[PDB]
Amino acid sequence: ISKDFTNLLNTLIDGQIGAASRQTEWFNMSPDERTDYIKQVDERLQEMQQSTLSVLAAQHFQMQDNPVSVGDQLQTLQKRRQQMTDVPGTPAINAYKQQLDRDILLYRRQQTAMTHFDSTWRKVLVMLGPDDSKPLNATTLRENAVDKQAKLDTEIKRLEQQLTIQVADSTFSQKYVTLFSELQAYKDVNARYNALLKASATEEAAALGALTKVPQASDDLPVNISLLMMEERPGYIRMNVALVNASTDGRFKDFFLENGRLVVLTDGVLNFSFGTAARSLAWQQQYRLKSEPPSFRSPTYTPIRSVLVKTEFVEKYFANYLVSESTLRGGFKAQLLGNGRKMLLTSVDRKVPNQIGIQVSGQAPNTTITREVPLASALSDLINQNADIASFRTIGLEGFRQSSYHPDRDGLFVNIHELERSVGFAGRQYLLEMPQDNDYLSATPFGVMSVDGDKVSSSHLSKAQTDTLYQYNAAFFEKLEQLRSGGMKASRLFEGSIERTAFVQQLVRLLERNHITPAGVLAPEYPRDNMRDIKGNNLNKVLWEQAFAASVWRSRDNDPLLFRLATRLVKNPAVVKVLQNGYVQSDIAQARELLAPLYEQWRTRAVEAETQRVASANAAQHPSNPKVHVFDQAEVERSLDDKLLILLLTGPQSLEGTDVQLRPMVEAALLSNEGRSLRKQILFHALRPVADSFSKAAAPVNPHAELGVGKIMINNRLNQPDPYLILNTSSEEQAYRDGSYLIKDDKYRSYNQFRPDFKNDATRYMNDLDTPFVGGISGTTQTVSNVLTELFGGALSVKQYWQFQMANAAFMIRNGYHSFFETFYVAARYEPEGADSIGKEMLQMFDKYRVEGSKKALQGKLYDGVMARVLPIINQGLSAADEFHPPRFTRIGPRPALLGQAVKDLPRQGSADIHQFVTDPVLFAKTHTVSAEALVRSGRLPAEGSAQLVKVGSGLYELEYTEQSANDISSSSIPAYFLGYNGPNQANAVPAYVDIPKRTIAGNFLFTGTLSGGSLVVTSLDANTFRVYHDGRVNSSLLYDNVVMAVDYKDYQIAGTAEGLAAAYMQYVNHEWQLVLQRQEYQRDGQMLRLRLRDDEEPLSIQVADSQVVERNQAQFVAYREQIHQQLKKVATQFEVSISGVSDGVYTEGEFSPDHPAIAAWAKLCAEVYDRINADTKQLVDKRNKLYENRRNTIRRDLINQQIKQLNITLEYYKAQYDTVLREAGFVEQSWLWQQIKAKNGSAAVVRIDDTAIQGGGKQRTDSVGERYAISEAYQRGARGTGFSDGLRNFREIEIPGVDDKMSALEMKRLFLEGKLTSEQQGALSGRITETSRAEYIDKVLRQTAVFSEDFHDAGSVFDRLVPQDFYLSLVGDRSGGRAYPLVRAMTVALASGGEAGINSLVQKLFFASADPQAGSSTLLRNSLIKLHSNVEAVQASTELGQFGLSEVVSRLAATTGTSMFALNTQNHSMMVGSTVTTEGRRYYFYDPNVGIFAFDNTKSLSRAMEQHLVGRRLAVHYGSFGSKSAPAFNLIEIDTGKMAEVPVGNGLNVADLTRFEELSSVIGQRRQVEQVM
Repeated sequence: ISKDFTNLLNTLIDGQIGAASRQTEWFNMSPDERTDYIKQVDERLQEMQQSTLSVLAAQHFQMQDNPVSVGDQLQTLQKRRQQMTDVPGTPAINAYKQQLDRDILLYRRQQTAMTHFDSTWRKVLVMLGPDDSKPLNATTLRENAVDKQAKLDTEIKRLEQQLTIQVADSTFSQKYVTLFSELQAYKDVNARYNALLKASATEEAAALGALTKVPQASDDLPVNISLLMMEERPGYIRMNVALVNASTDGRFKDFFLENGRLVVLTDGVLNFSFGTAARSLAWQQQYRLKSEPPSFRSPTYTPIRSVLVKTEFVEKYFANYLVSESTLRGGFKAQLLGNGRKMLLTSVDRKVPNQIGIQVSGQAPNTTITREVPLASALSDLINQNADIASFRTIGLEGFRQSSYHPDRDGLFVNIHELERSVGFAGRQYLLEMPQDNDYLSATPFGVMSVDGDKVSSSHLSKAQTDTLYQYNAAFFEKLEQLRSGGMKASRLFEGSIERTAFVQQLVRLLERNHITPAGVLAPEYPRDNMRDIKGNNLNKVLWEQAFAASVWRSRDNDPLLFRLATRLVKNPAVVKVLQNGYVQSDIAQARELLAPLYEQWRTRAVEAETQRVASANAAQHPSNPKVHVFDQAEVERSLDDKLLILLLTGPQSLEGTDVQLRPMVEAALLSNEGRSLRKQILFHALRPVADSFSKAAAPVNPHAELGVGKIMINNRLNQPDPYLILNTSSEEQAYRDGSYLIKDDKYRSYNQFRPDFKNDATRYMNDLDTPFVGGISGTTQTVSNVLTELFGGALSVKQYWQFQMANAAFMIRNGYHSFFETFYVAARYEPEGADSIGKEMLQMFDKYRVEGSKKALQGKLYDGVMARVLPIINQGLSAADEFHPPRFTRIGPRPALLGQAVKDLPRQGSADIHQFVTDPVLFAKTHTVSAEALVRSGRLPAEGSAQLVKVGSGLYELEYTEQSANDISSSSIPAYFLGYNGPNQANAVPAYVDIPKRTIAGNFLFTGTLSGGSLVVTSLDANTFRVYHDGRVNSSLLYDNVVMAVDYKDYQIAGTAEGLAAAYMQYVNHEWQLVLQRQEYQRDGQMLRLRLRDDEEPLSIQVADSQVVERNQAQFVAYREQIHQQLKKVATQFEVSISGVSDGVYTEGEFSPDHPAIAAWAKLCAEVYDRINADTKQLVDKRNKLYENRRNTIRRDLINQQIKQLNITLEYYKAQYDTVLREAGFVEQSWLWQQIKAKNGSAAVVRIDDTAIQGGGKQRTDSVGERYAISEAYQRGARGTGFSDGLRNFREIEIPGVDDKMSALEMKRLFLEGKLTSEQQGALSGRITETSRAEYIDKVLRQTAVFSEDFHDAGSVFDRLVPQDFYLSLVGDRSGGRAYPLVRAMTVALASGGEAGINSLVQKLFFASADPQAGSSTLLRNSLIKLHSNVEAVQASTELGQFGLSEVVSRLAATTGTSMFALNTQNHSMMVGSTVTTEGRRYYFYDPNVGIFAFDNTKSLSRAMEQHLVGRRLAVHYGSFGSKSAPAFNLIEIDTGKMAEVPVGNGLNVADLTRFEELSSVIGQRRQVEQVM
């Protein structure tokens, strides 16, 4: 809370960053992350105070010998409290008191219950016994039976009744405990009495014993009283059941709420448990009680499902099980449920009482044979009867979803959240400081951490050490507690104080000692390449290396080599040495589980050997010793593990004898994924001792000059074991005993023993490359790779070598033994000499990148540099469908691959609410937002198809077109008629239309793409059919004739704005079509966007067919045009522009045009009044750029950042106030022009039936075939009768004249744009085009994105950003080639207006929009790059210069002055090229949308790069450039960034607006927040 504490944290943060070397756990944060970090700092400091210093207080106190006794627990605790009621208040003290108090309450309750139980037992024995005239004996008890059994029953009934009434009591109470104890005593004594009556003469004495044996020793409780102590509220126990994982897909056992009922996901679960631990293991050891065995806590670690359940149910079946005392139980008990079902109870733990394996089973419902089967539904219903429906909960569920989100990764931890989720967790143990040694050291409350190069240990604290540690740490924490509240005034840590500096010097080492550092706790969603992991390695490189290791590990590709290796290797005697390794014994333990039936059969053999041991010991002559007359556990266990090892190395073919009968089972096991992974993870461990056993000397075959010739500088480690990462992984509780201990060697210890030696040259080299570091250059990999020719017994092919060597590198990364680099370096040093060897290059490439990394962030360039050289050697034999490809490195975290195995088989499902929508479409449309986006990003929708909804959010559904039949109603789909989307260009003469029956039978709905600046017009074509037109012009309803229904822009326009958005569709209802309009908007909702129904007006409105609609609109349009001319006259007067002579020129002649003389006065007036504000705002635009240039380059972001916000607010006022006016003036002018053209020349001049009568704004515009095709496949103009869909569905059977499979994609695109073929032929040719196109894009570009990065690098580039291969503007058609033409037009605005920061922001936007393809922003972006394919405003921003050879283009750039940009718009594709010259010299840029954007300092370098790229690798021929193969010719188009920036892309966004440093939800927020608010 205190500002002073916040300033202190900011001070040490900034200072600790400034002190950083490379490789540090601090890094610079976002100014939002800053706050999340500080929040977690404060929270975890409070956790320390309550949960470790408090327990230390409980040992500085209690040092004096109070009365202590294991029996007088209550009294011991009571006096420990009265010892300390005098102690001053302090959070560690308060937490200690409160813990001791709650334990006092529990022990008091238990002691009360046990007392009243015993008194009741004695009372009932007196009641059942004879009068004092006789001794208590079985005879008199038998004589009493007929009366006093009924008396016992009567009392039991009375007690049960009274207790059931008392269960209405709101909390545990003396009466409740009393009655419960009485009931248990009566029940148990009744049972024992009846057993005595049933006891035989031989049992009678034992049953009388069991009656006289009162549990008065109190050595264990009555079971039901233990359950009483487990009750969470009187009459209820908390049940829980623990998941393997949250089972969203059914892979795991689960128990979850579904429709208010609780539901077990599977028919029985081994993982139930009851109750909850009374205290943490820390307190458990502080009381020095027995801790609960770890087999309760070990088996799972993910969120847990729990509810309160009625104690009677628990005590009926499960008290038979739940006793902690060793009552005889087998593996199982089967319990008859009253419905005739079984419940099976399973001894899933042989020691712990309160965790249970449970199964319900019974006669299979509705079956021909009475087989009993398990029944999850029966268990669910029985629980729902016995459960409370209230206070079901899942423990930690939000914590999981806010830190892991899902089962995150197949590799080691990266931050403490992933550590704490991992299987190694048990409980968060903070360490604290023991500073009274000469230098500071780390201690637990129980012990100080002894550390050694080999070993880490604790010596338990003697009293003087506890007094030191407590008094010091408490003195520090008291200061911290003061600073949060009394501030600097209280704490006296004034800015000049030496005490302040000492204090900070202590806090910083506290925050390092515990990994509360930023790299420890932030765990972001998408990792900026700045961020660093818990060891200070670069975060993104670690994530990528983990995803690489996983992908290599999962492929089935290398297995024929590795298992050949294993089959040979197993014959060496040294392999036995592998088994006594400590780490191998982690995982062969899992093999004992996987092969359990065989392993059991083996052990049943092995236990025979004991009999031969004892026999041999007796056969020895006159044995003076039981020489081996013993069961040697270690002998059998060794022999068994050795057998399991051999059966894992050599295949199941090794099975022999009777076990061949089980061999089909073993074969089925070992080929599982879990089988293969274990079967090789034991192999690589087995490899090391064998390699060592040859002792062949080191002899690398490739020399390297930079790092010492002839040797390697292996290992390169400093041993500096981290104590926190050790103790926060499960050591044995022997550490917790308050006794000195040596900690286990878990596998992670290999991850935690080592730290880089900054003095060594190899470290200096690696720190120049800035690889991750883990344990240095792998001398192990040297020792292995030196002898491969002897392990395999012959030379490897470079293919076989690189296969083995990549699998080994994956094994090393997977187990956390080394980095990628730490292995591949020695591989490249050891790669065999040979015609295809590649290590020489790889070394030179490392050196080349070293001399860079000392200066620049390599951002993964190294990994691509390696994979470019390895992959074509690995994949050398394979088909393109079967090649291996690793995940691809990116600025965002590593994304999945796009080729080969990773895709092979590795649509949205839709929701049945479609039937509700069908049932009441009006109510549905009133209550849910129906969006249409997928009806925009599909072109060429059929005339007839299946329509379905998909749910996306709360009341939010999307339509999709689909091919699935409605006769699978599970498709959630119905017959409907679609209408294609028409384009946004106001020059369009050819609207989209389709014809549908009056009195339809075939289908009852019609859908269209989202309306944004267009009209839906319904007209009556004849007696029986409507023609429905989607026209892309505003106000189009005025232009057609015989209009019977229409929705124009004005009907859904937000008044006083350019903004509008609406879904429109048609429905056949009450025997007539109804035009249904659902007005929408985009709205901001917590740094995201969503659609919603518009709430400021009726979201739905409806027209039946009408006649007067034309007149009704026309009057409105005339008035509105007059009114907007008033608006513009006003504003122009406000800026002093002369309106004289501005009026409509009488339309005399000619086609539609912008800047036609008739409107020229209005257009000029707009253009000028716009200039009067555009020049004005530019003065702030420059200032804003100056600001962003200082924001990127300074520490104190939040100082100046708000100024950005205020300048934005200022500008957006001007936009909101005047852009709307100018836009509306343009629209009303284009509309009046088109109306004049109709009025003079008739509708046939203003609507055309098809586009084949080629004409436009000029007689030809020489648009590339690529562009004119993409336009022809992202808008519908003309109808699409079924023939086109039939051709598309049959396109592999159909044949087309003058086409063959070896035509280029270009020559097909051309012939398709000839339009001469039938619709069935055009459908087939379209399909053939898309198939050929993506086959070529795969073969030419995705498979070679690696080498281009390196060509641009060593041609000399000075900045680069790869762009996502994956971002597509349409899921259908040619995905590859359609995005190029809009993207270059956006990018050139970005670059001209914001330089390298613009390019960064835009590529970030593309990345997010490809990672989350269905988030609101990624939809809006896709819907806003479309509408740049043919927007005539973009043609206003163009000038098609001639063809040029590349050299001339370069010379032209050299000739340019000031910023200038050019597209190349090659015949089938569009690179971009251009220059900026403002400062930092002249930088020349090049951009290929299939690869990335690159920059250069000099035109010589630029041409040297661009030639290599376009001709050196022949891509100019794949892009179909003009003229000769050598010296290709390109068009070029001198884009005017002054005008291109301002083209409308719908929803009121200028392209600049999508092209900006903020997120779209920011800009839209600012608009709503300054327009509608204020």
